[PDB]
Amino acid sequence: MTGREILEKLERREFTREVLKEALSINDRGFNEALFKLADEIRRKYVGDEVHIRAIIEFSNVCRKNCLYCGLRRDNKNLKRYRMTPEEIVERARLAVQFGAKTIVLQSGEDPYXMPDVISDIVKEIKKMGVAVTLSLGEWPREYYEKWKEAGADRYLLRHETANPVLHRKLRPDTSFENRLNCLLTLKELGYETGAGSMVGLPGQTIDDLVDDLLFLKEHDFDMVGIGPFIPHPDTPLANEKKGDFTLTLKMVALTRILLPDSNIPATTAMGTIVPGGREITLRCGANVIMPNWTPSPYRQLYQLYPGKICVFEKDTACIPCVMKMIELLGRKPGRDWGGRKRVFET
Ligand SMILES: Nc1ncnc2c1ncn2[C@@H]1O[C@H](CSCC[C@H](N)C(=O)O)[C@@H](O)[C@H]1O
Ligand code: SF4
Ligand SMILES: [Cl-]
Ligand SMILES: [Cl-]
Ligand SMILES: [Cl-]
Ligand SMILES: [S]
Repeated sequence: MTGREILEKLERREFTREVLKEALSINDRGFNEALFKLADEIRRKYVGDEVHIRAIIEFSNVCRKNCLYCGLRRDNKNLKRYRMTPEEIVERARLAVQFGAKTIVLQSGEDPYXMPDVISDIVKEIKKMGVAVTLSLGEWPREYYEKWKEAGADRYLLRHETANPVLHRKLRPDTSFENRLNCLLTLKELGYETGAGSMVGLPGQTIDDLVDDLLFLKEHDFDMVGIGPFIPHPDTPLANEKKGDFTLTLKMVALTRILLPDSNIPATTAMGTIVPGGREITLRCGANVIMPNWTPSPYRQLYQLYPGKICVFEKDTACIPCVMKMIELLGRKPGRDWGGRKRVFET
């Protein structure tokens, strides 16, 4: 259909595969700008002008898995590995809460050392501070997820990466889409606010695959959706592949907001890495969350999922203040509470 008719169907919520495919395939500037405006307006209406700050501590870059896209993959010998101590992680979290963070995100490689009991201990200590805790630790047994929920964790981020099971298995050779989905379903059953999401522009990924990602997210009605471009890392098998396209990734964020109007959607660091000011653009095209880096030196520079990451040369405490300034210059407001999903039940 024409751009105008696709927009009209999106506005009427005729979210057919055909409508989504055409939205992603049309490259017209006028169409794209209208799509972004629609997503921005839906964001404003459903989740308001508050931008929720989640302070992320990347506490270990040790990983047992070998994902082909990721700089932390176990086969990468050209990376200094680190582990923050439990005391360092708790005190770093406390500093974030002192700086006004209402959610602490603990993220790592799949590092066996902490699992499950050290994480449980850390979660309990951080929960005493009266903030939300979000974990992003990869795939672990149900029993671990259960222990972490009992310890007080509120949310879990586990991007589905790609909903194409063949592509998923090739890129993530230790595991599968079936396992990734079962993990996400387990997290939901246990009562976590659950986050999924995907990379855009993976080698071999098609527009139809992106449509499938959108339909998968809509199907499962995730609380959070993290989306960013694939960024090749020189010490991985995908070193020589093309980076994901910023505008296409932005369209995926916009469509995610249109499909899941009451969800929490970050403006990811990868978006700010491939285009200067990319996070700010993304916050104006459907996103309502930002995750300032709170990993301390000397470790911040060693958590290299992809190269060139912004935030690496700034001081340990710079990023929360940075995003507060950002929020103000965008004409937005910081989140007032923990920024949990506020469902708007509809038809
Ligand atoms: N090269 C790369 N380019 C863009 N994003 C990447 C990337 N490598 C990894 N990521 C993204 O970073 C996210 C965090 S990975 C860290 C958490 C955990 N090990 C897990 O795998 O879930 C991933 O879900 C993935 O989407
Ligand atoms: S994406 Fe997560 S599980 Fe895969 S190699 Fe990177 S850190 Fe390890
Ligand atoms: Cl979160
Ligand atoms: Cl994310
Ligand atoms: Cl990212
Ligand atoms: S930062």
